[PDB]
Amino acid sequence: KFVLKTPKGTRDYSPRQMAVREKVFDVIIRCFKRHGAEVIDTPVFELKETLMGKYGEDSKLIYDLKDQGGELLSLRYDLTVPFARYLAMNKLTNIKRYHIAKVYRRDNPAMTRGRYREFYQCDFDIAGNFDPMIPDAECLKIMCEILSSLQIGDFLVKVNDRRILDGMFAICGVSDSKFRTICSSVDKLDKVSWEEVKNEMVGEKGLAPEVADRIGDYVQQHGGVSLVEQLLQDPKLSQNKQALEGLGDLKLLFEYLTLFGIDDKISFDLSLARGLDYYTGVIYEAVLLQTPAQSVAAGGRYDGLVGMFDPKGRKVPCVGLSIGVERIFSIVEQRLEALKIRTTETQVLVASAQKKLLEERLKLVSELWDAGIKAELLYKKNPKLLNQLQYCEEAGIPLVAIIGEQELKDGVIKLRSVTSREEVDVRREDLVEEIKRRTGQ
Amino acid sequence: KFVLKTPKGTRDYSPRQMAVREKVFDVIIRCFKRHGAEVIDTPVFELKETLMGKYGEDSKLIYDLKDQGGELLSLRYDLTVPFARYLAMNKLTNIKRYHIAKVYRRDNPAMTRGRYREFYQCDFDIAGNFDPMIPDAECLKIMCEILSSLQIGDFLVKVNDRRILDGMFAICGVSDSKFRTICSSVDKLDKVSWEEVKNEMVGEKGLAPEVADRIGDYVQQHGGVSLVEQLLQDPKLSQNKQALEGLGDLKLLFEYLTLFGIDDKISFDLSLARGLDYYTGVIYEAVLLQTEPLGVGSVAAGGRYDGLVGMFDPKGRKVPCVGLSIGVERIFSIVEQRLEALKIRTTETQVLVASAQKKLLEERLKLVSELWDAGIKAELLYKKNPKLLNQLQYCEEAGIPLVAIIGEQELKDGVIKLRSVTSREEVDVRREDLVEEIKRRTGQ
Ligand SMILES: N[C@@H](Cc1c[nH]c[nH+]1)C(=O)O
Ligand SMILES: N[C@@H](Cc1c[nH]c[nH+]1)C(=O)O
Repeated sequence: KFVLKTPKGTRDYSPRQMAVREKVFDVIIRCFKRHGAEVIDTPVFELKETLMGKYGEDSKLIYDLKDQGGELLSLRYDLTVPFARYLAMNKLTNIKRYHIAKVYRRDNPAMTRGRYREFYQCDFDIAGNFDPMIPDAECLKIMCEILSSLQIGDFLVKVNDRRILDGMFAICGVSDSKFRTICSSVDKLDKVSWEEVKNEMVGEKGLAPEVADRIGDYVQQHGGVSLVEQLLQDPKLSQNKQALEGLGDLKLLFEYLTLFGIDDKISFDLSLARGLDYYTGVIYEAVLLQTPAQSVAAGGRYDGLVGMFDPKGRKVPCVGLSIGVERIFSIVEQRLEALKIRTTETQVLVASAQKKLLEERLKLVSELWDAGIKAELLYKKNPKLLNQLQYCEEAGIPLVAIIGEQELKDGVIKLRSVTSREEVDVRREDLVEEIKRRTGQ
Repeated sequence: KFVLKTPKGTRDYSPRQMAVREKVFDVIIRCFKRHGAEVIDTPVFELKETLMGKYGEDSKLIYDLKDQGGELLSLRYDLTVPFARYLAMNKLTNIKRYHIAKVYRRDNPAMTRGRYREFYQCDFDIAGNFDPMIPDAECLKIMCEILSSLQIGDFLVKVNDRRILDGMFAICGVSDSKFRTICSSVDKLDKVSWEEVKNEMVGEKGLAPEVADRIGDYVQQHGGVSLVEQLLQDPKLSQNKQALEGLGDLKLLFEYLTLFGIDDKISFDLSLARGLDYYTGVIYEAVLLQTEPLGVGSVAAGGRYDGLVGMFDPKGRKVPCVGLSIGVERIFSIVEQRLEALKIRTTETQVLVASAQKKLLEERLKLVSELWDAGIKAELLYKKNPKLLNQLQYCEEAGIPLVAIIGEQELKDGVIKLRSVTSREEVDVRREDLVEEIKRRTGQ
């Protein structure tokens, strides 16, 4: 019952999958850099106490390391808490960073295909005291740039504010003590019925039926900027100062989103409440829409988190986003299967048909390596030429440099195109340039 | 008091440290690709049983995950054992891959500076049944290409074979019982004197003086190919078949190393024995030399390990493998110290959209978004009415070369004042031309 296997909910990345990974990360990183972000990295684990008391009910899904006599450690559940720890530890107030790394969650979803316990997040976060809603709006612009550039079909970004959500709960009659647990039930509305949620709130979490009904009247609503204006003219909700400020900030957000040319991509949705306790202002999730045949990014503002870490409680406003690339890898692979990607970049194979020429091949391949050319040879004393061409056909190697007794005497090499099969004599001094000229370089 | 802290022996990477990291990895990866390697990645943990019984006495330094009801898991101690597992699980016999990732070891060294429990390894490994010593020789070529290209001073690569080493103890009269404990004492010769080791073998590990002396006659020796020929003509050692084969393979190795133009960088050193149990043929460590040069400590290592995939395969089928790993943690310090000797940026922003007047935030957001859409790397200060002086100071510190200044009159006229942060010269530029003009000034 030892079996060769990766741990439950984790996968290797094959060369083919790594090719796709690099392509997706390249689009994402090009965008993060375009917005002037620094990059950092943190250890894979933190102290156990670092991650406790931050996430909410999801804290039950953290991987702990064994108590081996030393410190109690835990694998990072996301990149944001480590970011807040980095800020506080270094006493920083202002930084704009991106971070691309794996995170660790003991999930148990119904779909067990793919990497559901160890998966990459691509984060971008702006920390600092700035004027209202500008960095918030930029985060939404970054999401839309990226999702558009990846070309993974049409998408929509749902938006809300935790102040609106919690103020709406107050008007409906939810006590302040239940804001987190009721907000948690509303987060399930993307997977379950309203009836199933309503029953959870009444039967299990102890709400009254009447107030759950009232929550439904708001939660079902979604639209654009006109909905914000509507709710500002709402008689009941306008009397809540908390909600009033959140709505006022979303009004400002939509002004900036329009100037960024992405107001058409945003849905103000009152059912959106994120899964994590630390959000204080805006929150958002992007979802892919279906074209006829048949969440991919998320984030928000979290102004309290660095304060929990600072010795003297000093706060540092932060807003950010994270892109879930695991779904995207499947989609991008399916696009390429629809249109043969290589997993090496070898430009040439040094080869020979005759015997007793391994030494000369090693000389030549090394010469090429020293000139920066991507070169290989078969690890054989006297390989057959047919096998050498087959190795190239399968790898996608475009050229073969063939050595023979006579060619060494003459100071040339036979250069054959793997795809056309045409062969040309090339002077050994010219070989490097000729290879570069043929392979894009 | 709650303590803000990274776990013992681990560090963050600052933006500045990441810039250095990218520079080093870029040299390394350019070389791995040049040799036609595929790339893979594996999870950070394996099953606990995957890593047990492979490394030797070092197995006592593995990080285990908590038993939380499910499987027993462990953080990877290196990249080679996961590689062997990848091969066996997928039933592969032939693959040439590189892998750059962090590894996890509960070390306790005297020096506590830096990342000593979580650190990167850059591995390259060739698996397959091939003709003798060709892939082995290529691994050594890769080490020398890389260490030269990083420009971290002069270096030397020590080389040996486990068959030579184990055959040599036998002729000196060490019982098969003690091969592991005596091999462990000889591994200390890169840090301590021969006398101190000899005293450890005699007094503490119970060896006879006469046989420890005999071990010294071999172990103290190091040189190039002539030493290999010397030992082949050795009357005692030539009678050991195991050692004879290892010497024969090193003879062949030096022939190929010469053709690769790196025979001058290799020292056949009999005092070299690596720390891991799984090596079967050649083994090697690279060490930086000081400015005979002495020897500062090791920066790359590897060898041939023909038994490891066999331990994983259900039916015991072996897959010969040879490889190397580059320890980049020492290299980061050296490369940083080189740059301190000669101001590296941590962003690539080409331009800051700016204004000196008030009521122009809207127009700045329009412009910066225009630029983003044209692929230009652009920023603005998150301020309604920022001061121009502060905007120029933000650029000076960040290394941003250009500032695009908007004013009421400039919008009317359809132009932008473009100012160079480093020269301080300002030119009017038509708004249509702005993207091209920025590109033309900041490369391409
Ligand atoms: N860390 C959050 C996303 C986020 C990034 N920045 C702010 N929020 C998550 O894991 O879903
Ligand atoms: N895994 C070895 C190095 C190695 C790579 N390939 C063969 N050996 C180490 O960490 O020391």
